[PDB]
Amino acid sequence: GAMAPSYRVKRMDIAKNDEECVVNAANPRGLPGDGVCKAVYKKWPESFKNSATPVGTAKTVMCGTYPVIHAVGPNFSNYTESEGDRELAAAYREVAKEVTRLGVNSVAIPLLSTGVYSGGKDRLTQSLNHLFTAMDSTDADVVIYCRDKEWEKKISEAIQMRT
Ligand SMILES: COc1ccc(C(=O)NCC(N)=O)cc1
Ligand SMILES: COc1ccc(C(=O)NCC(N)=O)cc1
Ligand SMILES: [Cl-]
Repeated sequence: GAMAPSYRVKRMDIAKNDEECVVNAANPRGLPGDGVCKAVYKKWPESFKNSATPVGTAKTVMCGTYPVIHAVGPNFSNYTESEGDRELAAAYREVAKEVTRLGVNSVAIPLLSTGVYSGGKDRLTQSLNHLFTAMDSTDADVVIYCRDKEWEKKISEAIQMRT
């Protein structure tokens, strides 16, 4: 584990992370996709061998020795608010289990069920709170990667608020 487990946020490409493993904002089918998923495919294409996994789950595939944890958040276009919220919480709980199993001291993580899986709603607070609920009991350093200036500030404030 990290000596003093922390949360940090950066606004940059998660494919250029400085952590011991990465979480992909994957689709259920292991397709290259667009956005974060496509950046992850371009950087670690070998990690998309049998990466397909259902909504609300996480499936780790090695690229060399670098673990890619494919986490499938619900697409709120398709899910009800109630069912989508349940599946989004579940995906993050599966990420925490994989991060623990891998024995890593750090993980790069994007906010799941945002952007094209958001159903046209700002889900920063909903997604980040489910991330915290799952990761708080882990001792990995967590580095959250985002792609929005207003989000970077809010995530940073939310981290600093808990101390
Ligand atoms: C390729 O990774 C990234 C990483 C971050 C961004 C981003 O912050 N866009 C919004 C802005 N430029 O205000 C875009 C792409
Ligand atoms: C009002 O609807 C939305 C819908 C989606 C977003 C969103 O996820 N932004 C961050 C990103 N990285 O794409 C923000 C607002
Ligand atoms: Cl997404």
